[PDB]
This record gives sequence, C-alpha cells and structure tokens, in this order.
Amino acid sequence: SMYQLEKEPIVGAETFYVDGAANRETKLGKAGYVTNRGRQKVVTLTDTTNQKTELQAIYLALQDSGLEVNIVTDSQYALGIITQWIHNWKKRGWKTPVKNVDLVNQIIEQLIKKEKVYLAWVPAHKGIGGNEQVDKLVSAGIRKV
Ligand SMILES: CCOC(=O)c1cc(Br)c([N+](=O)[O-])o1
Ligand SMILES: [Mn+2]
Ligand SMILES: [Mn+2]
Ligand SMILES: [Zn+2]
Ligand SMILES: [Zn+2]
Repeated sequence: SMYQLEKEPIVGAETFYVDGAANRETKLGKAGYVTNRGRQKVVTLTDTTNQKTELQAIYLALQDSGLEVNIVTDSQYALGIITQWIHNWKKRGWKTPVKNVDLVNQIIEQLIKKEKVYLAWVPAHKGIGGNEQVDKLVSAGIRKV
C-alpha cells in the first residue's frame, strides 16, 4: 500500500492510549492520550463530533511520538478509515470519504513520516488500563461515565 501498519505491537516502543468524547447537543468535546511512560495530554475542542475527537486524539499521538509508536484506540471508525486510506492509495476503486476528510488527511501525513506504527482497536471497557483512564479524562465535562 502507501504504507504498512504493524501486525503486532512494536516491542519496546511507547504506547499511546487515545480517546475522544464529544457531546452532540453542544458540539463540545475533548481528545487526548495517556501513555505507558507516564505521558498525558488532553485538549478541549468546539464544533466537533465523537468521530472527530477520536481522530483528533490519534493525530495528537502521532504528533507527540517518536518514529515508532503503539496506538490503542476504541474507535472502529477511526481504525477503519485510516487503514482503508492506506490500503487503497493511488489504486483503482478508490473514492476518498466525504466526512472528516480534512482531519483524516492530516493524520495520513503524520503517518507516512513515521518509521513504524501499530494501530489496534479494543472495545471500550471498564477497569484501570490505559483506555479506561483516557476515557475518564476525555469524558470529564462532556459525558457521564
Ligand atoms: C465517552 C464514552 O467513552 C468513550 O470515549 C468512547 C466510547 C465509545 Br463507544 C467510543 N468509541 O470511539 O466507540 O469512545
Ligand atoms: Mn472512544
Ligand atoms: Mn472511550
Ligand atoms: Zn526505529
Ligand atoms: Zn484497558
């Protein structure tokens, strides 16, 4: 393709647990990450949606990370649209998506600069791991948990 994502986590590389949450009534949201080297960031956003905040969190993880990065997301949309764009680049049956295309195309630019990326989906779940902590962080003031 235009790139290849890793098929299993990159051993040794820092992992970013990304998440975003938005509120449909106000279009307010937050995107951010926590990492397994004790890094964290949360941004507040306006005029956004849940899909945009999930994508924005991924963008931030690519922005702030080294050449090799492990990314854990709970958004099937974000993983799919990114993986589809890579797999179907400059190829026959491609028609780029309508929604979020500006955000997705900036993500793709961040991506090909990387050496190696592992991007995986896990369902939102409860507990104390990374997805749980970043969920609470992006959900604060946006959504009851
Ligand atoms: C605010 C609720 O917790 C989350 O951040 C969250 C839940 C779901 Br469900 C998704 N998603 O991308 O499928 O992200
Ligand atoms: Mn999420
Ligand atoms: Mn979540
Ligand atoms: Zn390397
Ligand atoms: Zn977890």
